[PDB]
Amino acid sequence: QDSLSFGFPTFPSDQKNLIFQGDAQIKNNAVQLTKTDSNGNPVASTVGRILFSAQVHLWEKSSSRVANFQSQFSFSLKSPLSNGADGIAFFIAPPDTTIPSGSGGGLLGLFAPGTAQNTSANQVIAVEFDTFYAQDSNTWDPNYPHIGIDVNSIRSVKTVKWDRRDGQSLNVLVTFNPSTRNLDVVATYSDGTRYEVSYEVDVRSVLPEWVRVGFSAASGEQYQTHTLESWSFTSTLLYTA
Amino acid sequence: QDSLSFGFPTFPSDQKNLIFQGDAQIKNNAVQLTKTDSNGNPVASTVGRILFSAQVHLWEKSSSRVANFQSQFSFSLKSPLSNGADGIAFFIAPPDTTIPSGSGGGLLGLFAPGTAQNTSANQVIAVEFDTFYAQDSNTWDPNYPHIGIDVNSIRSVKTVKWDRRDGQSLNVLVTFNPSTRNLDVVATYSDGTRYEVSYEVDVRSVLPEWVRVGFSAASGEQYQTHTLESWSFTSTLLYTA
Ligand SMILES: OC[C@H]1O[C@H](O[C@H]2[C@H](O)[C@H](O)CO[C@]2(O)CO)[C@H](O)[C@@H](O)[C@@H]1O
Ligand SMILES: OC[C@H]1O[C@](O)(CO)[C@@H](O[C@H]2O[C@H](CO)[C@@H](O)[C@H](O)[C@H]2O)[C@@H]1O
Ligand SMILES: [Ca+2]
Ligand SMILES: [Ca+2]
Ligand SMILES: [Mn+2]
Ligand SMILES: [Mn+2]
Repeated sequence: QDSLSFGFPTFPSDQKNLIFQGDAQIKNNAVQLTKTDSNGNPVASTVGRILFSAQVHLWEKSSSRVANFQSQFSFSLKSPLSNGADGIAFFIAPPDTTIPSGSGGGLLGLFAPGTAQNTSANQVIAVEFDTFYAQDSNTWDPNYPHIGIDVNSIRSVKTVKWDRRDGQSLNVLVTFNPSTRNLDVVATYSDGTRYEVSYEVDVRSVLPEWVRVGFSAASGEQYQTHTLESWSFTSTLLYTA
Repeated sequence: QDSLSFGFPTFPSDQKNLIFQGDAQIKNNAVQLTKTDSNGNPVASTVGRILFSAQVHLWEKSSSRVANFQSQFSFSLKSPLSNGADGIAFFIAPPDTTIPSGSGGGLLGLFAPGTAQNTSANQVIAVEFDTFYAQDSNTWDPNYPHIGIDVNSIRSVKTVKWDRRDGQSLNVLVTFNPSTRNLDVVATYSDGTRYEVSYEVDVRSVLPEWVRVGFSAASGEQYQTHTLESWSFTSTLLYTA
């Protein structure tokens, strides 16, 4: 299809079009990307991801068209600790993507350790909400919580300082304009606190024509819940300037 | 997802979200539901169907909601014979639906001979564009080409006279309104000739919560091509009393 859209105001338990990988599962009409115990508390060493089953036509070589897409979603992070880790990410990748070996912790379940910072060895665009930055294990991170745009590398090509708020839902809008090639990210807490970051990227030279979109989260030795509460996505192929 | 939408202005051969069954396949940016030879001429004894891979959430028992959906599509039929057969149909059935054994010809690849008219043995709603009505074989049809609403049976619960026009595209709009439970069909030719038929049906007593949507067509001894040219679909769960 030239255009595709779907909306999940909430996440009832009987899903049919979601691919669950790792420890992701539905609980209380929301997706718990990372594992939790009996009483609902976050645990260490856990990775989880979800992907919508239908493939998205990001760009078409023959018509020379590129998709204009928009992803809106909201998540909350909760942890008994004040050092919640490691973060959640919205990503776009080849249709057959799977959790790479040893991609837990700071790799957010998106990259393999050996190639985490090798751009020519990956095919993924992700918007990360990173809450852990210890310079010993996450040597690639700026020294503070942040929102980052990741293009084939765990080391963001662009970031903005971010504030983690326990149990507070963050509303996020991600838009890609094929006409300007700008990937814009706008995140806001209910009180109006706003965060913005954008980067120019030619999705055609990064990803195949058909892809899958989803979310990933992980927790290494430090933990927190990564709760996806709602998600809408729309994509339309367009002839650009 | 509560809402799902997709549009195929055309059908490039590079498809990922379509489920092809029988002889259905892409040729010339269009879906040829029934088999055609090297020259593109229709052949006898062929059945074919396509289904969008993503399941549509038609209704939700818990929330007491029922989907509002619209399907807009266009097709053309062509045959050197004076009695091209057998017809094309847009249908809605359970997710695991497959072509029934012996469902060729007049059964449109939708029903098995043994229960083609047993409304308790089937789960399918279809809008058929039936061009073959020979009273000796298709005993269940009115004696003329017609558009029919099929609810669990090849014997339409409602039919209206229709004109078959070789090589001319018919634009069809099929909508369902959960508040009135009206399934409306409006079809037009490029010259303004209009056909419309409506029927009240509670989809919850006929189909399961999750379904797949698609098209089916078949040719028995008589034949014609059944070319699906474009298709857009959308559905949203809504509250009903
Ligand atoms: O495709 C038309 C029609 O073809 C078959 O019906 C034939 C009978 O099998 C018999 O040979 C007498 O002639 C027909 O009625 C017409 O050719 C299929 O059996 C039908 O299902 C189909 O509608
Ligand atoms: O003593 C090293 C030990 O402590 C960290 O640097 C911080 O807890 C550890 O790194 C692990 O845990 C991090 C937080 O969850 C995660 O980001 C790392 O990926 C993971 O290796 C290191 O194990
Ligand atoms: Ca980190
Ligand atoms: Ca017939
Ligand atoms: Mn980071
Ligand atoms: Mn009929």
